[PDB]
Amino acid sequence: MKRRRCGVCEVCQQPECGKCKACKDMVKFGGTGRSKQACLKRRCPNLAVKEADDDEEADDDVSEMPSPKKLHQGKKKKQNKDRISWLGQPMKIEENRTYYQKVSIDEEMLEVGDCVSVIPDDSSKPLYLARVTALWEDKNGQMMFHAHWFCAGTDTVLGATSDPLELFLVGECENMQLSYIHSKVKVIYKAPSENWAMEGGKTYFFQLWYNQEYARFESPPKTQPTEDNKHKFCLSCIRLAELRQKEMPKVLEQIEEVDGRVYCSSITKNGVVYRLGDSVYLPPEAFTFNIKVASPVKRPKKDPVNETLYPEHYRKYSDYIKGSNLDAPEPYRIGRIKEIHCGKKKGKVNEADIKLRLYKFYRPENTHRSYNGSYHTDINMLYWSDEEAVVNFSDVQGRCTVEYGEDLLESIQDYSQGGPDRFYFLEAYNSKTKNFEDPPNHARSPGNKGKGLPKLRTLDVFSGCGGLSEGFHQAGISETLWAIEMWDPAAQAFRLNNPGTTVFTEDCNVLLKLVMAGEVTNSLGQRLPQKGDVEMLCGGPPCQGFSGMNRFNSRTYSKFKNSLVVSFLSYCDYYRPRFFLLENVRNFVSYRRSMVLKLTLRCLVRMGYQCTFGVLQAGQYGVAQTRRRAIILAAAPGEKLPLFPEPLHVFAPRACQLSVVVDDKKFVSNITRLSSGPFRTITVRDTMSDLPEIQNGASNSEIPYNGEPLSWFQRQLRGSHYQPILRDHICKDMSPLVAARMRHIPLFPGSDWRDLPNIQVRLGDGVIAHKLQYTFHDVKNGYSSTGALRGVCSCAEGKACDPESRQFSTLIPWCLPHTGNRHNHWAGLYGRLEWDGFFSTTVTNPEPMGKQGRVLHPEQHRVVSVRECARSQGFPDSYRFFGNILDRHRQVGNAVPPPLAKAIGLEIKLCLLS
DNA sequence: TCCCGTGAGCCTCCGCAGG
DNA sequence: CCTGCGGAGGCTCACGGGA
Ligand SMILES: Nc1ncnc2c1ncn2[C@@H]1O[C@H](CSCC[C@H](N)C(=O)O)[C@@H](O)[C@H]1O
Ligand SMILES: [Zn+2]
Ligand SMILES: [Zn+2]
Ligand SMILES: [Zn+2]
Ligand SMILES: [Zn+2]
Repeated sequence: MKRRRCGVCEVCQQPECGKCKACKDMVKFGGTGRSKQACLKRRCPNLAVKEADDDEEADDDVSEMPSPKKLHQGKKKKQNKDRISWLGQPMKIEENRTYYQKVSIDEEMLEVGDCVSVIPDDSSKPLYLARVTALWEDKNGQMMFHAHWFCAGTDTVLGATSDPLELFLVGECENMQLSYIHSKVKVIYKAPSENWAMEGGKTYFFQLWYNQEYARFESPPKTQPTEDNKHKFCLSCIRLAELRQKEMPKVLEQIEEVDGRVYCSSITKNGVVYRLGDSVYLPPEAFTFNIKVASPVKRPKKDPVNETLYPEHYRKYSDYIKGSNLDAPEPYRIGRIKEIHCGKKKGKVNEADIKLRLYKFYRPENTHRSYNGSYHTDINMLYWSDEEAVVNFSDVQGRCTVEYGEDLLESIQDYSQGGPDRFYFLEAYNSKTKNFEDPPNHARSPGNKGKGLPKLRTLDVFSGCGGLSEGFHQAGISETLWAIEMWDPAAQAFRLNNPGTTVFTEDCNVLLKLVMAGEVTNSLGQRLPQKGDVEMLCGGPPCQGFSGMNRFNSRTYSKFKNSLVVSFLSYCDYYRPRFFLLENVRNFVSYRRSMVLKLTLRCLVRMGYQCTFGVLQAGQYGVAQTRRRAIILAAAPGEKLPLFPEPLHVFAPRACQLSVVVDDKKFVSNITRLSSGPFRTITVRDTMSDLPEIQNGASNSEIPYNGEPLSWFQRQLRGSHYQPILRDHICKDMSPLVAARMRHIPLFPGSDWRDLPNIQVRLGDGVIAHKLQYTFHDVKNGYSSTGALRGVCSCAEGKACDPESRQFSTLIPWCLPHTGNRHNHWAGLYGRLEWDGFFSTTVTNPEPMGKQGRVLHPEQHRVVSVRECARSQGFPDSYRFFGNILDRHRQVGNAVPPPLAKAIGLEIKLCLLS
């Protein structure tokens, strides 16, 4: 695969001279041009594959309504039927109605189980189609039936790409006078073959069930008739029934009655069961803290920045600071349920009025110590208080576990790592004496005195260095036996981290065409994967080939049929894994007006897979980086389609638009934690504060950790086993000019190129970087506060660009103010990360002047080291990379953050323990 | 009436041949 | 060294609807 040049670096930007043997031989310079080489001074050191594409926040507010019910639009054209007679004897007689099985309508016979068409109010709409689930005459002498609605492909995400003859069962059903029926249409159920896995290479039919709100296609439910519903069995009804019984609060144990308030010991809601002494997740507003908090003082008056020293500082119009947790919500409040008591209504217990007497729990950042006092603490560690509060059981977000430190029968770390939602506390807090005594005898569970599953054979395609696999492995559901990675450094790094797996360094296409042609091994004698071998197929196909937003055309769609994603599906089609995971950039879901997404789903469903899609933000799963990825899940017919993970960390609301619009329809994932979460957001401080200080160019690929972990995050990434060596703490050697610039960016949050001094600097190069000169008037931007010009080209005056107007070796890059107006003032370029913020999407090659160019260390005068990047993703420091400093950066930036891959991994685990 | 996004087609120069 | 060539990725400009 052929590499190329970056557009950003100081090398590239330098224009052509005409002094070279090549510059002299160029066609434009009159040369024959047989040379075909660039300027000698324009050989970009950063030369590497820019076979990548950043993703913009293209989605709007999505301030729009959830999808209304499909067939639930009422308005159904009633027909006129002359004669409607029952047939045979009644199946069953109830108190209020009488059920039959057969009915004849205008000489036409129908039966329960038959499928009928119906006519919609609107003429445009395609006929409704449904299954008759019961027949009966009512008290009012009316002859009725119950319809279980189908749903046409075109009504789903699939849209027009659906097979016209395909319908999908849906959770919608209503009652109707038989006379609404138009015709009876035949509908076949295309169930999966006995040998489904092995088949790689004019009637209405259905195979799957469609959840509109979540865009999930799943295998028809297995629920079975009871004694009471045999004569009238409808899946849509039961589904809804079981939903409600789960959704609504009930109660399981009552202790006593008192003062018109029954006291309870055990209540349930939404599938979770709460008992006295259990702990609970609540919203931030559920209760305040009885701790005197002094409202901070209004910031001092800042002396107007010198416009002549900081010309381009005006361009910093008040703007949302990129990588700022000033928007971060607070995490769930936590408390221990002390008492439960419900009200009463109609002489009965009123389950809609359950309240909780709770012991407030302090998060370390909740004490007076504030954040500055919780930097080094376990994110799951709590401080007990005796401060109480009463809460409505309707506000409870979930159960969690909070255990006394010492009380635990294992290691604290063992405990935390043991399962989800596990907190612990060691001391207790006194909001009054602001002291830290230890837990009262009633917080503990009275005890003895003293003080302390088969794995899926996975085939990972476009594996890269194996971020994804790493996360899966962590979840313990996979054993990667084969990996395909066309790029040789990535492939090696993968081998380095997985001695058990066979990495094929080839184009997935030929590798596939090999095993299809009945080949057993590639030219290197590596055993090829055979049907039955692969249980899970995960991959990250690049879509750079056709990453377009406009509509498909003739030969643009051809570029697709030959894409890598289509190869991925040919793998899925051939191997027929139990599971299938495609991960991509967030934009995967809207490329080509979402034909990419629609077409892949269409493919999966064609094969007969259960499948869904969603967008996830990595920050929410334990990483100090903005990273939204699209995700497709698929599951063999016999399986359970997994769900999406539930956010673990609170994260900036702007970085979290997870909803997606396809054909003006709004889809979301099962994700419930919209804003808050169990844990605090991970910061740049949390990420890389323990790292030694390094200079620009630091190439030492082995240095010691001069210090211990200073973060929960770090203790997780460095493990507990003694390891004194710090690998890959190395950053790119930036031009002396660029190094000077980085030195002159302030340290405060919000710093970037716009904060640069317009001064003259003697570099450690001998060359001198000059002042930039403003010799044109900028009609849009006006004047300095002192009437100084702000334009650097004839184009700032509306006139045509003068090429001689360009300026070189200047501290403020001439090109920036030159285009800043039409590009948002390049917010972020030469920008520094901030200790309390987060990485903008980790990049494959750190350029202060690339598009995603906020990449300077918070304090040190340099770009971020390879480790700092590996750290902004989820890589354990143990994880090994391979190649020159550039190769490594690219591998890190390309990879799925293990924390995210793990989160998904665990969701899949739940489908094997089914 | 324009504006935004092209994407077919010309422009560039990377990786490697072979003298 | 050098000479030079394929071929693929980039950048351009005329052209199409989306409203
Ligand atoms: N034609 C091809 N065949 C095999 N691999 C390819 C390929 N084209 C690109 N790739 C590789 O596919 C990878 C996609 S980035 C995905 C990385 C991976 N999911 C992780 O978590 O680490 C890149 O590393 C790229 O080198
Ligand atoms: Zn460059
Ligand atoms: Zn030159
Ligand atoms: Zn029903
Ligand atoms: Zn200009």
